[PDB]
Amino acid sequence: GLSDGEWQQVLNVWGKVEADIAGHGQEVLIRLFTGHPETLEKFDKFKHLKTEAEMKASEDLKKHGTVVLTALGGILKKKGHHEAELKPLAQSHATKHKIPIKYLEFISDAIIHVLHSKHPGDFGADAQGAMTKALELFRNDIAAKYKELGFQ
Ligand code: HEM
Repeated sequence: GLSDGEWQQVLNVWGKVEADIAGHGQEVLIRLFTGHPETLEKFDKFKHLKTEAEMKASEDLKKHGTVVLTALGGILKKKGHHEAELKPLAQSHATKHKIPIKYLEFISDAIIHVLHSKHPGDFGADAQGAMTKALELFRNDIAAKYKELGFQ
């Protein structure tokens, strides 16, 4: 649960992402894969990437970063009223992709890391607080659907 002022911070931060969605999405995925190599094994279409240079050169990885961040941005713009947008993603990630909730924690922290890396000194303490709370709400509502499905 976020206040109006917190949602305003989230959507202000998101404007930074929307100016270069593919570059942000690329770096989020590279941070996830290099920090947590077990996550790469969930992607049949990326498991061939062995080095970070290959990851950086991959146009399909940048494409997938755009897909991921476009979906997240659509959810965030709902300011918590995201049941319809979140349900299919929870269902596909539990039943088809088999993504443990831990990996959604990993990607949440990776988003925070990338924002500081690309906007150093321009991602203030209030903005980090609000973004973190928004990613926690997203993860928590996915977790409720995972529990319904019995997925661990
Ligand atoms: C911010 C969180 C994330 C968002 C918004 C997101 C969004 C999406 C979207 C929109 C798709 C395509 C449609 C679908 O299959 O439902 C997708 C596919 C996928 N997601 Fe996620 N995702 C997230 C986190 C992750 C994480 C943490 C993992 C794994 C570590 C992951 C693994 C996958 C895989 C395996 C696919 C299928 C890729 C394919 O082969 O083309 N997702 N995701």
